[PDB]
Amino acid sequence: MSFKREGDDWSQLNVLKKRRVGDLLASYIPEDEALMLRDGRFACAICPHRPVLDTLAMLTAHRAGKKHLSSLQLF
RNA sequence: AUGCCUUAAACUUAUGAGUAAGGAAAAUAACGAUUCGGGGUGACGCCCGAAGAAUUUUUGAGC
Ligand SMILES: [Zn+2]
Repeated sequence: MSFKREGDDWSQLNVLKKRRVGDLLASYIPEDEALMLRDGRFACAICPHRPVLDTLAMLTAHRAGKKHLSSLQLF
């Protein structure tokens, strides 16, 4: 398996996929807007009640939503 | 972070069937009908019912 690679570890590949999705989506979120918690979750720092969201995919989908946009323009 | 060849590949980016139970967002429905009685609740929530002409000035007691 050294000379030509054999097989693939689909669980670790899925871990890598989660990292690459995270890096991609994170580069479009400015550093003030998102606060990363101790366990790897994310809070929205715009919205006054700080909702906490499990992934960066959910944080991006939240930042699309109308509650966030209304809370955004006040800040 | 170097140019070219058939975007170099006429290669693939897979992840079964169910049981029971939670968390978070998106989306979406409403705002003031006042008091009284009853249901409910630790308490509110909530729910069910009922209802500008009259003594100090400008619409005259004046003739
Ligand atoms: Zn937000």
